[PDB]
Amino acid sequence: AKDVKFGADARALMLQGVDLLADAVAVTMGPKGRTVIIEQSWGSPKVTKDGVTVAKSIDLKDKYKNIGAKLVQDVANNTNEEAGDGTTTATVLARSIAKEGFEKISKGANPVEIRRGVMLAVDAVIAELKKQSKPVTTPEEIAQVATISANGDKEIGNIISDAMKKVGRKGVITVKDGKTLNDELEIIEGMKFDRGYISPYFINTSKGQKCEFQDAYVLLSEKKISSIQSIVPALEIANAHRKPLVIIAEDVDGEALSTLVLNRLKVGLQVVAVKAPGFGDNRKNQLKDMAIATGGAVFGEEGLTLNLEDVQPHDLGKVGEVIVTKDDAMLLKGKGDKAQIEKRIQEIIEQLDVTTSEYEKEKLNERLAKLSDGVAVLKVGGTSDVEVNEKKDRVTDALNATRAAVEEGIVLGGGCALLRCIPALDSLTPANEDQKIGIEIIKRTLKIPAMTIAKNAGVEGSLIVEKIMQSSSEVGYDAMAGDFVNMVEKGIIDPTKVVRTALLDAAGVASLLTTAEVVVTEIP
Amino acid sequence: AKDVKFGADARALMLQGVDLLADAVAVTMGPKGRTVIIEQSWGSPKVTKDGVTVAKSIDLKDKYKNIGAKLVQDVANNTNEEAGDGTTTATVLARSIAKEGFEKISKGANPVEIRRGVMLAVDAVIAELKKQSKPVTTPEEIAQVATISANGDKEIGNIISDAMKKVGRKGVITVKDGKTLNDELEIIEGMKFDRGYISPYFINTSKGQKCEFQDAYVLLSEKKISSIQSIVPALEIANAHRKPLVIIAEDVDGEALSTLVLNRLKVGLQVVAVKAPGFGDNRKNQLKDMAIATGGAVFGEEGLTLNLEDVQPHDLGKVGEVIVTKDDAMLLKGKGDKAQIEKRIQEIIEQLDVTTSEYEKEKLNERLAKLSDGVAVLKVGGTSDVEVNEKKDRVTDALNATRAAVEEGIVLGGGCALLRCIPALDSLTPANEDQKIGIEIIKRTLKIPAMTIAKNAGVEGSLIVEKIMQSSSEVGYDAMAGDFVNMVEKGIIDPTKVVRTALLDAAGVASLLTTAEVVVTEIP
Amino acid sequence: AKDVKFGADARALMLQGVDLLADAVAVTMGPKGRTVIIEQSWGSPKVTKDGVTVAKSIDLKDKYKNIGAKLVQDVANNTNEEAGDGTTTATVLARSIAKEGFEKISKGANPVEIRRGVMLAVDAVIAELKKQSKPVTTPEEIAQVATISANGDKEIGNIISDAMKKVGRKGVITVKDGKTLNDELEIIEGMKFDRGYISPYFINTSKGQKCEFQDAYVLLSEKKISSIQSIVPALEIANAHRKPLVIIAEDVDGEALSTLVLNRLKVGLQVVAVKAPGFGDNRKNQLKDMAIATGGAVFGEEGLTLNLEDVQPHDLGKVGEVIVTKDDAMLLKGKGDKAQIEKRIQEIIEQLDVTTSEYEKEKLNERLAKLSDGVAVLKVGGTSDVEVNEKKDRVTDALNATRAAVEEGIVLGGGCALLRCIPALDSLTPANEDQKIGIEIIKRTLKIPAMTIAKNAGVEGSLIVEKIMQSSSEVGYDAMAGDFVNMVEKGIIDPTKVVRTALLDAAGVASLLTTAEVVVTEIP
Repeated sequence: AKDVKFGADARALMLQGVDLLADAVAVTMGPKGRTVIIEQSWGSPKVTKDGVTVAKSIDLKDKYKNIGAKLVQDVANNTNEEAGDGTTTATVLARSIAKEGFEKISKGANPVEIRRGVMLAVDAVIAELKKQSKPVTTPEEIAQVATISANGDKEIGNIISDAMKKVGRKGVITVKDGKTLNDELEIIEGMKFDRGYISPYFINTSKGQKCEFQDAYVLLSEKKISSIQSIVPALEIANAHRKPLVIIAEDVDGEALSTLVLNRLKVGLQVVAVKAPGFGDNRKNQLKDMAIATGGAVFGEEGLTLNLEDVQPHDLGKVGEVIVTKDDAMLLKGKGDKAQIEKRIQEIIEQLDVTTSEYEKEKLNERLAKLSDGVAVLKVGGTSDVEVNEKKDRVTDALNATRAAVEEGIVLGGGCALLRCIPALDSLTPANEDQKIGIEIIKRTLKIPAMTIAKNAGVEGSLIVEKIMQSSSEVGYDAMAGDFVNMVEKGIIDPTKVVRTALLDAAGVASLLTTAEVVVTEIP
Repeated sequence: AKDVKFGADARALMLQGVDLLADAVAVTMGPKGRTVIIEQSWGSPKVTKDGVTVAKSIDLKDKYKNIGAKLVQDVANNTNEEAGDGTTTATVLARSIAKEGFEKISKGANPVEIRRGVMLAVDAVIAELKKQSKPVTTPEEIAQVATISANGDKEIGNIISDAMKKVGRKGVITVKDGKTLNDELEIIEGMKFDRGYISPYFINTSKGQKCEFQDAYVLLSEKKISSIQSIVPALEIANAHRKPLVIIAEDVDGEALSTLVLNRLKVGLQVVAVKAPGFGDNRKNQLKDMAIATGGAVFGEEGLTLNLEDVQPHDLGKVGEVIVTKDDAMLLKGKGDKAQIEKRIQEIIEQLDVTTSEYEKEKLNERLAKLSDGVAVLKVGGTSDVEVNEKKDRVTDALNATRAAVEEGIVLGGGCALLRCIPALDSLTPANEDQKIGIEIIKRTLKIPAMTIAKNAGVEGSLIVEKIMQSSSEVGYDAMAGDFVNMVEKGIIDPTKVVRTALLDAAGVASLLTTAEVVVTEIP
Repeated sequence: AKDVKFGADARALMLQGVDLLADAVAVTMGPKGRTVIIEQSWGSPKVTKDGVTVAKSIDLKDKYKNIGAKLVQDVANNTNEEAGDGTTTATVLARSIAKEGFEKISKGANPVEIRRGVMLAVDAVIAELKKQSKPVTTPEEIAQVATISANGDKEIGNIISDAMKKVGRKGVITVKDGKTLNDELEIIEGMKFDRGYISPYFINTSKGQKCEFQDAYVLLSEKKISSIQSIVPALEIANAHRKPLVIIAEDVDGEALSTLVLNRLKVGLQVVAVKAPGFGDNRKNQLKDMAIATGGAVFGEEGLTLNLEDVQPHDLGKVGEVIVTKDDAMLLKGKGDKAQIEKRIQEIIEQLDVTTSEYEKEKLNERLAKLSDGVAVLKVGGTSDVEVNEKKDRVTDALNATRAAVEEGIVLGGGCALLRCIPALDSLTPANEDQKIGIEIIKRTLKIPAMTIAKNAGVEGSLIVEKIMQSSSEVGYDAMAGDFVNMVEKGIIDPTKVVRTALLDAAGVASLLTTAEVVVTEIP
């Protein structure tokens, strides 16, 4: 029996929910963070200090307060999916925009013009941020940024920069445990394609939300798997060939989905279920390209009249491991046959010399790359399944941060970037009156991240923000030390992609909370 | 133990229920709509901005308030079934008539004469609307209306107008995903008949409430399927011929209904269950016409002594796909044999030259069309299962809007059409006194849609309505821009069929709520 | 633990229950009726406007109020079973007699003399009504009454009068769907006998509370079916001959009853269970007459030594369809052999020439008719399973109304008949004092139907009744128009059978409520 609450009532309750969540996440922000003890049903309390687990763990009771929390959770954690940082920045900015917006609307404003002005200011700030971003291109500044991302370490930074030089920034790098003492890298052959899970229960290792495997044979199709009878002679050669074979054909027609959850969940099957890597004419070429690289053929609809129903283990595919993340898949160590690989590379490099549109050119260049070059596996060693299993996580975080930095440059860390985007954009023209109110709201919640990063350390945040504002254009407060230092000298930076994405998601979700206009909730 | 409430008590409670529903739907009306966050039991909140999902999602608790909501839900959503728009307009008009009617009756009126006067005014307004409707016939204005319906887009408008020119307005157009980049159309052979689901669980794809399939063989009868023993040798050649065969004979005698729900629901059968396309002598001819077009014969009662009990896969039917909507069915790609098709077309075109009544003439001309012409499948491409799967929905909405416009013309959009039907019809003669009260009620709730479309944008609705009323006969307010512009110039239109249908359904359901006269409800 | 309430307490509570029911049914009375929204557990509200469904749907909670409602429900709805109309008139008259009776008894009266006087007045009014009834005999006035019963329609009236002329008023007429456009009639061979259901779960089509079938073979006995072992070799030739054979022998000995509910309910058997058509010596002749007409023989106890235990499909019976209503059964299309039919007709017409008593004469004349003449099936067509399936219901209602009118004539409609029986019968002699009180009660609740039919339309009922009372002897108010018109001219009539039956049932149930004298009810 749905319960329906109109206008400012629903907005007030949703804002209380998001207020609780942002209170509990803004604590663990900055370098001088703070612990937060999230109790666990069975076991010891988890003592964490990062803003993603706190947010995932909070979920209130009142249903108009759980909506406020759930909206920001979804938006911020999808920014986290996009790249790793700023799930806290997004949440705190969203709360600070939504609360001030609700306050101004309660004084008789127009919650369409408020949104219009806020989005005007947000787009202006994104432009100014891209104007102030300092890029990172040369393989030396790449090393410097990798070192800074790895908390001053040099070996991790050196190895990351070395791999980036070896495989090109727009390449593939993966991290694996090393059966040695010190770390090394070894370019191998293989590729990855941007298709992920179809079911969150398909994962193999509950650690890290991933699904890892080992040596396997491949089988692909250009047509959707329409039945489970098409999959009965699929696990047939699975246990009958000592290889957990791989099938990545196309979307499985629902029945196979629940069927395979039944036949792996609590049973433990070892096949794969990933979608098709592209669309249309290029997708068929990519399916046959994976087939030719690994050894087999596409079992769809073709002129050779091949069909997957027959269990043919003949020449499926020589792969290494398959690692299906949430939104990516990686086929490693493909050594089907040497002739076909160089042959297809020749074919692609020939068809490149055809002077076609800037869509087909790039869409075939991607196949060229995926078949010519290869991943750069990063074997990280240690003394220990603690030393290694920790240095792996640290180097993975450093790799993600430096790769996110490479694209859009870097800006001042510590939440001072938006603090520099403030003073440039008092040059906005507000049409209405409430557009100016939206601009004021953004100009007031632009110095929230720096304020909370300072207040977590302990010094009063207003004084620090004012000092930074009246400081130079490169001197920003440093919470780890306690004095205002620099960007180039002190080396505390944030990739621009993270700052921009956090600002965009905060603006979007705060607007959706500032003009709600009945919410409808079920009665408990 | 039924609970019984008499007279104005039941009407008051039902009106409170409809007041809540119309409050929650009138928010999302017009171009400058508003979000509404309908929470979901398992998952994230759904943030919607259209008035159909809100209405379907609301259902109250008090049983005399749930009736008020349920009546308007049913009526408005069947207008939505009839054509796509104005489920919000109907609901808001119905609430505005019912509330004012209850108020006038509470001052000692006669709730039969009130209804009589209201229906007088409604019929007058329908007449005036048809008087002011501007038709769309020439293939250029068709393109203009298609573009306007597709939000200014030209390629979608051009393709819609092109298909309409190719297949004739009173033809068949369908939309399918395109395995390419840009869109195209390809007239194929096939037809559709106006028979739908017999069970809402027969659907295949839960998306869009449809039941799609692929290549199949056909089998039809002129006599009802009286048993399930008649259907035991029906799925026999289903799994034994690799074609999910099609059976559209006549109504299945109940036992087969629940049986097939048991044998597909949680099992997954792939046959069809659609009724007969017509009535009597013509229906037999149509059944045999589908049979001759596809390849087989009608398995009913005839002189050739054929019966469906024998599993004869001999010459059933060469069809393409079958797509059973809620209230329509479409048999595509019929290539049974070339001789029989042209032969039967010759037979029909010969029997046309017989000078019969204007019933048999049209009833045979429909068969002539369904066998001579064919559908115009619209292959829409894109870059992507997001680009395509979105452009498909946009082009489907544009197609429905332009087809609904073709029939009865177009009128001024933005809810100004009824605002133009007001001033013409102060020339009504009310017999009683309460007939004049009904006329006043309609003349006051005729400018509700424009008022709410303006108030959603934000400007006070009374001033806008008054300005429009004292404006010209073609200048209407435009909420997307904010200034009064036009109909021909600005290009904001509403098909007449939608406005008229919304008005009729509002009048009907509001009358039924204005003279309720005990309602009987179960005790919880 | 029974709860026992004595005297005026139980009568007061039962009267409150009947007051609620009559309030809710009296609303939907007359031509200008009123809707009543009876909610349904699963689905949309049912918006009805007839007084039978309202009454069947009401059932209160308090057990001394549910008895008051249940008594009038039973009595009125059995009048409805007898003929179709006046389930509302009976209920309203019963409430108006019982309430006034309770009021007079509460002033110290004698609730035996009250009943005596009331029944005196009721019998007087029945006599006066039969005195004023105008018969309908000639085949032209039959057509006029059929047209009036079909709401002015002429084709329905013409077809009804035509069938009545063809088959004789005391004949058989049935209505079936027509596989054509316009309607027609076709006298066929067959008969019906007055025996119905033995179990309300034996029905086949839940629509209309009937049990319809198709071609079948017959088997009858003169002795009761004493076992289910006698029925094991009965469904044997049921599925083994492709005919759902018919067995109408005699009452089945209980075990077969629950057994056949088990073997059809949720299973779906297709045999029949109807009792014997008569009593004794004539019943045996009728059983063998059905046997000779259809083809077989009676499987009871005889000189030929035949018994049903053997499965003999030899010469059972050539029937058409069997349609078992609640209290009737119809065996259609009997073509066993031509010789035996005319032979038995000759035998009956010979034994007619024997000059016997006026009991055997009629009891054999009925067999003569059932074997010589036949039903007149009425094939009604339409454009459509809506046009037909509605015209069928309209023609069925018209047929029932005209047949009920043929027997006892017709009187003024609109509830003015009793209003004409009032003034004639102030010439009654009351013995006691309370007999005069009963007479006054009837003379005051005789003008209740006209008053409520007027008040439903809207004009104050007292003025209309007084105007009619001081009007002529043929001018009665007309609610559809609004002016006093006529009986012969305006053509608004009610069959006398309905008025008389409604009055009798109202009197009976009101008396039973006016002298209750403890009721005993279970504790919840």
